[PDB]
Amino acid sequence: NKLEDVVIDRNLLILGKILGEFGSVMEGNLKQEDGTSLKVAVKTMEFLSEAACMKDFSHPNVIRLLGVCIPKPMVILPFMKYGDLHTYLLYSRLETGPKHIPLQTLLKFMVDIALGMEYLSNRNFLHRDLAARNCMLRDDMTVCVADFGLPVKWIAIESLADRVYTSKSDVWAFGVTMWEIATRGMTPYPGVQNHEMYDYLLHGHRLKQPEDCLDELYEIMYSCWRTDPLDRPTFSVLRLQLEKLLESL
Ligand SMILES: Nc1ncnc2c1ncn2[C@@H]1O[C@H](COP(=O)(O)OP(=O)(O)NP(=O)(O)O)[C@@H](O)[C@H]1O
Ligand SMILES: [Mg+2]
Repeated sequence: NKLEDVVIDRNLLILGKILGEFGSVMEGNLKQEDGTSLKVAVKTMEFLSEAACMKDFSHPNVIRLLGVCIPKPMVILPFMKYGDLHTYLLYSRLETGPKHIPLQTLLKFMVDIALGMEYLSNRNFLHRDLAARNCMLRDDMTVCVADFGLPVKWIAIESLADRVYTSKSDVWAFGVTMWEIATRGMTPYPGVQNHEMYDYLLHGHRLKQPEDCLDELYEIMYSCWRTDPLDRPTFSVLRLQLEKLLESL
């Protein structure tokens, strides 16, 4: 019963336009204890205990859950006016978009996500859906991890092979995300269809090194896709590797 804290009153929520189309995600206004209204995003879909757990997460690189409304469940998240990282990367290759993102900003995006994942990993919370599209830009342009908790080409081999999903599978997905950032938005594995992905990986193939990327960066990405999950580093290792790489630039 005490997990009533996470529940938000339906009349404090005003729903507006669709943002994207399991269920709908909408823009909205949440009335706060402050008297003020906050712009929110609202994803429709036990399940309050996990949401209460997620509500307690508090890190600059992890999206904060505001609460839930219900029997129709909706999760309240802060609206991020700058949107997802994937779209940002792609827009940056176009005029009227952001300017050309230099390597340093790209590496800083990877650090933000790795810090975000280090936090979640320390609390044994699996993300299970990490991709550039589920990484959000704050108003200060720091990145935060989103859409965790509740995509074939972000899924580790052992997880395609069996039902298994660990933090090392999240690590695999972080690797692919790093590649998404390095390539400024390419879909993983050009020329490989989704249904041939398990056989492709089983034969030892991985994402190829982007053209002008440092070997040092590719080394880091690659370590994320080692066949044995135990051979993959932790997020705390990755995080420090990317910090020292960025530092050396
Ligand atoms: N907190 C938020 N603030 C602003 N926009 C958001 C937020 N959360 C999601 N969106 C956007 O709403 C749209 C639909 O969301 P979503 O269902 O997460 O689609 P998606 O990008 O395919 N991610 P997923 O379905 O988790 O793989 C996307 O454009 C999101 O970037
Ligand atoms: Mg998403």
